[PDB]
Amino acid sequence: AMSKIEIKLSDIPEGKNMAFKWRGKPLFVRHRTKKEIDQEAAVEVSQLRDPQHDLERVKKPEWVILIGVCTHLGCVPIANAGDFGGYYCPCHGSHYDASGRIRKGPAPLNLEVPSYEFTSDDMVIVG
Ligand code: FES
Repeated sequence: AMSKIEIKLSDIPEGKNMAFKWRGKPLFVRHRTKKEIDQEAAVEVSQLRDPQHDLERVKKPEWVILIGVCTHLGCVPIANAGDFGGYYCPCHGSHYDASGRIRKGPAPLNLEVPSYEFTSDDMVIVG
């Protein structure tokens, strides 16, 4: 079983972005704090290059799950870097927020949100 990955949530503490390998690429499972959740909720969406509310990019507010591949040219976004406390792609300087939305730099789109579901309070199944 490699098409779907099952991740134990209790292993990822608040504030941590945990990376896994899925379908040959990085997969990020990040436990967000109340502060991060509220900050993403405060974003004025009409000004975004790729407009989406934070709540249509996550199922549970305290968890953001993203494909760790920069939408510009494919490099790997670095967690807790950049001007928006989200991610930073060093290849050409794209800055993403904690929702994975593109906020500064050349990338054209928000980081991809894969298909996933929570099977219980402790597990999330991606794919
Ligand atoms: S590949 Fe990420 S900014 Fe260019």
